[PDB]
Amino acid sequence: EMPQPKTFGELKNLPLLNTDKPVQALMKIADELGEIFKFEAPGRVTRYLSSQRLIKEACDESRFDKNLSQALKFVRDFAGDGLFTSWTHEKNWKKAHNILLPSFSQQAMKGYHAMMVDIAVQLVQKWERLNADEHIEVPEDMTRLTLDTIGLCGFNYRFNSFYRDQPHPFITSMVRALDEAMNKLQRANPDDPAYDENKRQFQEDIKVMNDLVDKIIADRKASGEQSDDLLTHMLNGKDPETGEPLDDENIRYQIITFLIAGHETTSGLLSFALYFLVKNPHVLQKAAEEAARVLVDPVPSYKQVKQLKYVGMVLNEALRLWPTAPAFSLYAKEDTVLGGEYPLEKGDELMVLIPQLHRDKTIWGDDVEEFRPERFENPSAIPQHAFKPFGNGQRACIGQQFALHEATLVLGMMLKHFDFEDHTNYELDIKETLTLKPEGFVVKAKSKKIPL
Amino acid sequence: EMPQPKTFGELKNLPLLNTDKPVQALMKIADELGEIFKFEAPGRVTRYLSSQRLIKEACDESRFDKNLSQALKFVRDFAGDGLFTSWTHEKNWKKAHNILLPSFSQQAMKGYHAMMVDIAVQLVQKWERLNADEHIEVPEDMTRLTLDTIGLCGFNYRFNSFYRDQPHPFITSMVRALDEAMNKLQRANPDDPAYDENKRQFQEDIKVMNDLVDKIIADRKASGEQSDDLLTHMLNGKDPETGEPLDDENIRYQIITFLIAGHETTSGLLSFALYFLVKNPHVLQKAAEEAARVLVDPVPSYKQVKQLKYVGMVLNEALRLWPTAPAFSLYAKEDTVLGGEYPLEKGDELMVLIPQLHRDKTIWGDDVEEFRPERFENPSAIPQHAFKPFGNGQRACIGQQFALHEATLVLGMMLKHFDFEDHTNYELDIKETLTLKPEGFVVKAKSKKIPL
Amino acid sequence: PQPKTFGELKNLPLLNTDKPVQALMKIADELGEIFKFEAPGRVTRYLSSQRLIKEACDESRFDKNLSQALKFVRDFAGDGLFTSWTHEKNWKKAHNILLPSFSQQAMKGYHAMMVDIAVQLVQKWERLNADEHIEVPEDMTRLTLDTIGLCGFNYRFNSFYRDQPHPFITSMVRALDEAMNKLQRANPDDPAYDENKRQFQEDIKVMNDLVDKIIADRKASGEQSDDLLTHMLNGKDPETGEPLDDENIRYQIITFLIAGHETTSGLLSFALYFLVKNPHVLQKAAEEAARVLVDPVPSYKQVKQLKYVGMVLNEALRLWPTAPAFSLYAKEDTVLGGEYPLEKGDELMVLIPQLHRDKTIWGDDVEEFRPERFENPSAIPQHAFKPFGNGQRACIGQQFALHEATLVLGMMLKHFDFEDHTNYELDIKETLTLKPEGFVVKAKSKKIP
Amino acid sequence: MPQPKTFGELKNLPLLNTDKPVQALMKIADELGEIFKFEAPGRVTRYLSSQRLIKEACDESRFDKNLSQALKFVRDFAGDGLFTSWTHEKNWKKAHNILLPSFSQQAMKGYHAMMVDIAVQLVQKWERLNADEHIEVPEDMTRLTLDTIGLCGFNYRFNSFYRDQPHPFITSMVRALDEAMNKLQRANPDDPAYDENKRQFQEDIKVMNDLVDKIIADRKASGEQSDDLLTHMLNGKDPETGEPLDDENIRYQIITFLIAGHETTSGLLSFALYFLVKNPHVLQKAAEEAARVLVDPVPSYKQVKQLKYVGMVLNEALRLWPTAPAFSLYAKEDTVLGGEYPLEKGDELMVLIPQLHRDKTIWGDDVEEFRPERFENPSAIPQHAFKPFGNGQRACIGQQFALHEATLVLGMMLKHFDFEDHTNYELDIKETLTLKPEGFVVKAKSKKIPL
Ligand code: MNH
Ligand code: MNH
Ligand code: MNH
Ligand code: MNH
Repeated sequence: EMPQPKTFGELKNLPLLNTDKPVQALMKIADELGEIFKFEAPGRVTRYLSSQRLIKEACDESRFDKNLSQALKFVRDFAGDGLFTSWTHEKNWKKAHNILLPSFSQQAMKGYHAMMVDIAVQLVQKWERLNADEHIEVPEDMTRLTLDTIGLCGFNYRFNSFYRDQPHPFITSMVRALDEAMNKLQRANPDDPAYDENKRQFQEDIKVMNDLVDKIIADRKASGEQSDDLLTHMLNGKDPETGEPLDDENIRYQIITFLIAGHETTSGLLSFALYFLVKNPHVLQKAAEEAARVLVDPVPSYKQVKQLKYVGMVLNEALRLWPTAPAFSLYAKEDTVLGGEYPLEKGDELMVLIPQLHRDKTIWGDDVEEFRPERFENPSAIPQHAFKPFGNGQRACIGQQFALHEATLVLGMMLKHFDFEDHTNYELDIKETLTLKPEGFVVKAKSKKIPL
Repeated sequence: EMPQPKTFGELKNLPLLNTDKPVQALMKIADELGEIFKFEAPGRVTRYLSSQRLIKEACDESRFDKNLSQALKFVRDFAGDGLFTSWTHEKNWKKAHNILLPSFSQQAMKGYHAMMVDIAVQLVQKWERLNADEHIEVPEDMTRLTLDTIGLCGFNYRFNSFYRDQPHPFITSMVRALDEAMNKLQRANPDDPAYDENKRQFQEDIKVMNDLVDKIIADRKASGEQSDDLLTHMLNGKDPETGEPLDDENIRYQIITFLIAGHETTSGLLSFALYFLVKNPHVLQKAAEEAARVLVDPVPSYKQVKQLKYVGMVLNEALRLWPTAPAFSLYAKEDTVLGGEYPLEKGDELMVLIPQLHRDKTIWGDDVEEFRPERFENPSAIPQHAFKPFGNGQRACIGQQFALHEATLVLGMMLKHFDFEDHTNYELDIKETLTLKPEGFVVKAKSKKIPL
Repeated sequence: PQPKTFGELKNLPLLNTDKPVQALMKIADELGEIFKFEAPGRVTRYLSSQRLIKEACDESRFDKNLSQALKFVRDFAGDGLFTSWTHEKNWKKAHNILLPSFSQQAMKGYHAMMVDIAVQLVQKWERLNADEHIEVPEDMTRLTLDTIGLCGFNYRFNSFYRDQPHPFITSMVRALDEAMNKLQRANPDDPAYDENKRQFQEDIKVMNDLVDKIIADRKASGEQSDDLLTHMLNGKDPETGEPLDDENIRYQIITFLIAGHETTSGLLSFALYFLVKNPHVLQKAAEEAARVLVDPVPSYKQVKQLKYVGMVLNEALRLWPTAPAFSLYAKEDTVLGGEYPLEKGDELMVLIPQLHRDKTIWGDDVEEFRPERFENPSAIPQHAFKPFGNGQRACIGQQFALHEATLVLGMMLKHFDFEDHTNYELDIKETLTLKPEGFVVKAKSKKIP
Repeated sequence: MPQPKTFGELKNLPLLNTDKPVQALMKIADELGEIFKFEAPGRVTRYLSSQRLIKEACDESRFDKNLSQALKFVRDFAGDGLFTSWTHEKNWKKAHNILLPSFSQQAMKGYHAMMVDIAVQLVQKWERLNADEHIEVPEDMTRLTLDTIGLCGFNYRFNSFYRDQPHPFITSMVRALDEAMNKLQRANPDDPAYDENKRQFQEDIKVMNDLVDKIIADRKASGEQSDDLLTHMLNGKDPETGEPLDDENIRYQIITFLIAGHETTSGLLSFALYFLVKNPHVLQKAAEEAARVLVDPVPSYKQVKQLKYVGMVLNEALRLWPTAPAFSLYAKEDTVLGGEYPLEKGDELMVLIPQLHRDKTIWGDDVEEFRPERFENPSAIPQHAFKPFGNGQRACIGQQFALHEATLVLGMMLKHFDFEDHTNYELDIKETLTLKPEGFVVKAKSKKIPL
């Protein structure tokens, strides 16, 4: 027995998620019913933890294990058995994990950084070419940056998203697919032909995505191959344990997975970091100073971008306030007892609200809402289990260091070359396409005319 | 004692079966473990056999009988009392064997061949009517051909599967059900919330298959009948021993088993044979000559298939390297010692790795991986029980001559009417749905301008 | 004479239905021979009476006018023969180039590829289960689209190998549906229509892309096929002395693809409907196909010899045309009908379906269908039967559409009987062209070659 | 006086009805001869095809610039800009004396640094292509040329490479030019057959004018310490009048320069590259010269001026296919032209540049072969023989502006790429008042040289 929102007859607790912002509404519900409230759609039942005292127990890997949320299962139609959408028990998870983790080591990050240059630059000089009347769309440009970055770094493919003014075809099809997956949780009945058009769209969109994967495999095969991208490790790499590589199906699924998960979250992070820095003009200066004093060169090396640090505080704080991956699901291997008086049968599903967890007064204090980059000056103070926006344990985000290195590079370059002034009095708008992203975020940045 | 693979505690070997390719994992395991290796899962034990000298004893009709594999047991729900899934100490198996065996014969093959041509003509016309730029998905189009062949010949129903862009609903549902069979074997815990979703799906898919069979009986019921056919021999066919016709409820099961087992195996065989013919030019040239000399008339005759010698040799060699039916299971009918080294209590289950059996270097020479049809120039020279791709004894594929007849006829016409080009130097990737088929195998086939 | 006016939006709200042309039919039966359909920013007059229509088509003072629908179609059809004025340079030029391709001898040239596609359709209907029923409009679009692809551009769409509609058809119906939806929109600058534009552009690219595919397929092949494409690429108009530039030819490929599949599929669908509804009428068509064509595959001469089916097709066009209307404008200022002055540039809309239902010229039983009514074509006065347009602007692919209809229909009727088990109630789906919706029939073969 | 076939009451206007008026007139010039008379309803024009007869046409004493019918239709949006201005117009002398000096070869050095930036974008877009992709040469050259002229002269960045489709200005301008050319081939414009064009046409002007609004607002708002064509216009007091230009004429000049200064130049680059790829030895010589002369990552002005053979190839491409298809003049009083042809006052005189180079009397025979060796020494070419940039004071003011970037950009390309004519392109030419090869595509594999 647990508090739960009102039950609508045979439809149960499902129809409360009937809005464009389902994840954002679950926070408002959690503040009411408490740290956990049971949620019950037809058949499926979940529980949403909002306080660390219980989330820490859910995160013990011997007790509980990552579960695919009702949304991630719908994602499986194009993501397949990739790292994000594969069960930990499917041999593909551990196989691909051990195969692809070497690509995110410290030594491979140095090789990726020079490729990150191309696209961070490729954003900076785009903004240097803009005239005084034009405002710049931060989410739309951050998505371009991040997608180009993951393409060129991990798959040696240039999306050239800055050379198109409207989103890349892959981006439109992907947002359609994620929007559809979020809308499928909605549908009391997805079986009715009333959504048949959606199905026709899904395959269609997937086509585009799949087609792009073809372009990434077709070129490298015929390409002059002198690079060790993530793609070479997918095609030619072998698993230490299995002893055998990935099958074609899972290779394509991993390519799709990394495109989506490598650009969406990171672009949302850059957009939120800006929103809070542009909203608070008094946080910029130090950071700016930092870049200017930390970057002796206009184009930096991995030692220089590793030497900059305060950007880490600024950026980490955006995820603490608004993580671009809002939640993850877990399940119970055995009939353990959670948080004291909570007992769970085998396979009971558990969701955790990363934003609401991070929005806990006991650990972070009463002033949770405040955007404070101060908190992260020390890594040691916060308990490990309280704050984690990249997942938990072995199922934590595999490309965390990649994401953060890219984000600091881009954000610090922005603050180094430009002066940002909020000229739109933006009201907060958080679009949910399986992920959290500021919607309509528009700012303009007067250049600092700093040469290369 | 008996070697065995790595057991993770309670679940023992069972967690190994999760991979997309279980049979290939077992082949890898057999390469290291040896002739035979034990394989114990919670609640089930089976010993996998890879050396021919053990296979010859396991195959003896007076030594070991057929046992239902763990996956075949789950297959029963749609297939059931059909011979492939029926027991040997089963009533319906004996009745159906005695009365459906006469439906396969020289006279029978003659009955089916004229109608086979039609479907093969649909295939040839589709590939002839493709534009120059287009390419052919061999396994997909082979399943397309095989369904229509078996349907039109043995059930007087045209699936019209060639007129469909996507796979037939029967194909989708059948593949998905086989998915659950395999994936629930590999499953540790039988009950869990999540599986219910799966469970739902598998009620759905099955129904489609059921629904489809309802047409064959209904269609023939309404339309004209009394034209010697498998479906006739099921409706009006009578048991010589008991003077009894088949149970209608059991006739439908027969239809399921035949539809399923008549395409997947033959289509996988055709795809594999075309693949191996593509990797070696000379082995094609010889067969392209054979098809021309043996088949002069535009439509192949019932005699002209038997006149083709090299086509059958190519098919048998391709079936040797990758037998489309990967394994069969057998239980001991009385207490025996296998090989004189391993004692087995009666009823113990042994699985047989057919592809690993064909790779035994002692019998097939020390170049087993080499694909040369010439091995089957004198098929009499092959040792006894060394080559059993279709099965063993009474329990082995009543329509194996139909398998060979359709596959030889089709492949003869394919090599006659077309020129095959490989644009990707395809990386061999084997997708397993309890049956082996190449995945991603695409070639182009230029026209040779031959009539009808 | 004018229908009801709503605000400054004039009578535009009256066309805000699924089937605008049907509403117009009601309105001229209500308001008489002619009526002015005023709209915000565009004014035209709909004409339904043979007495005025026959006068309207004389090219002395009349020239073809692009209707609003054709103006919107110009975004993808462009400068092609269908969406260009007679004054426009590419109409005269490319029409002189492509007109030799529609000669009866050239028609013989098309006959063979047409027979390939027709036998493909007859096959799909010969592989029919007893359970299966055919969707006539959906399969007929396949027949006509593959026919034009193969015969005019030597490109096999393989539409019959697709139970789902071809990507070209999906994108094209979205674009044409948008052309129809842009008429009823009160204001086009609304931001809520921005999405509608994207898919529209999306819909266009598909079409364009497929067009480009054809040009690639032709470039690398044995160059031995005489069709529309070889003519457009290399042909030269004697007076102009020049071939078509690269940008025009793409518009011509799009133009012909659309105009060859949609209107023709409509004709054969409606003709099958009418044959189904009247058993005797249909008996004669099957019987004439049997007597006149003995060969397994029709000969060109045998297609031309068929005349009952020609009556059936012309009479189906009479009751229901597939091109619903054509628009003309006054070359110079003139007066029509004696009671109406018309300044230069005032445009008229000749409504083909009501024109065919003029009681004076065709008798009172205009609603009643009978191919026997076309037993003497010269007996019928001039411009009584104008479903193909006026003068030079009349359909350049008249004989191609008629040859396909006659040939294919003869094959269908000779090969088996047709049975409307569904007793389908005629619902005409309007997408710039008149096409029935949901018309499904079962035809059990006569087992002949 | 030789005339082509008068089809009917419409004089011989149906002769230009084909979309390629210049190509048809060029065939007609081969057949009819050195001069032929072409008359439309209400106007008569003379098309000259011979250098000896054009020689008298060149003299300013008897002939001065007259706006052609096409240019007169262009004037609607172009206004009294330098291109569509009369010589006997108060704004021509003003804007000429004020803007003639801005194209100085010494003023070119200030342009160079911004002129290489847009070329950096071109080379980058090509370098950053994936192997499966190809370059639309004219479509990308138009982006380069538009950004080049806009940035160098008006300090405005169109960012044409950042838009996958052509710029809004480009589409509206192409429709305006196509419209002005279309109005040429009309017996009577009054009828409402293409009165619809009149809304569309006017619509286009808005866009262009509206875009020009932005170019006035970005210069005033932000600080503008930039010397350029627009800065010269903004202040720009004429010495003769003693008075600056008014904003009636300022916007007209901005529009005039944008259109006339990217269209023709992108056409030139495309033509020259097509010729280079069709002729491998000429290419190889020019590409190796580009390697020798350009030793810096960012080229230097002196290096662009040093390239003689790149300019020679550009001049040969211009000679064969001049981007400006024709220029027209008017006569002073009565004079005898050629000795066989007399003319009254104000008689129209339109020079057909492409056919001028085709006549044997100068370049000898083999006029159609692309041989960039005809410009070895500039002096041996007869003076008055080669006039692709106009005549006299009505010669192109941008001759200095066009060639520099043309030598620069082209040079840069030859330095960083190897070009392959995979399509084996069959030549097709489009003339929206300016000649450019339509649909010409190549693949460009990089030389991996840094910038
Ligand atoms: C912003 C940055 C960012 C955030 C907030 C982020 C958040 C997450 C969260 C939360 C999870 C756990 C999901 C779950 O249901 O348990 C997760 C898993 C994952 N993430 Mn990421 N992630 C990236 C950047 C981020 N990830 C980037 C960049 C990549 C690609 C290079 C990436 C690739 C993954 C993959 C792959 C997984 C799945 C890992 C696994 O299951 O083994 N990521
Ligand atoms: C390639 C072609 C092909 C292969 C490799 C093939 C493989 C097999 C194998 C192996 C067995 C025995 C399984 C076991 O556990 O002992 C078997 C039995 C069977 N097969 Mn088939 N089989 C076909 C073609 C093949 N079969 C075709 C074609 C049909 C139908 C027309 C068919 C119908 C059967 C039936 C029915 C059985 C059951 C025989 C029995 O149990 O009495 N088939
Ligand atoms: C049913 C068959 C059928 C009908 C009713 C039909 C109706 C018309 C009508 C009506 C017009 C012109 C009326 C106007 O003034 O705008 C017209 C013009 C045209 N049609 Mn067709 N048309 C076809 C079949 C038909 N067309 C077929 C088939 C093709 C292609 C092969 C085709 C290609 C055209 C073209 C092209 C034009 C424009 C030619 C021109 O006006 O110069 N077609
Ligand atoms: C190669 C490229 C190129 C060619 C072949 C070219 C050709 C011409 C020709 C011919 C004329 C004369 C037209 C006539 O009717 O008299 C002319 C006039 C002109 N052109 Mn430019 N021109 C440019 C590049 C060219 N122009 C560029 C670049 C600019 C702008 C920077 C430019 C700006 C003009 C202007 C302005 C005029 C009008 C000068 C005048 O008559 O006052 N130009």
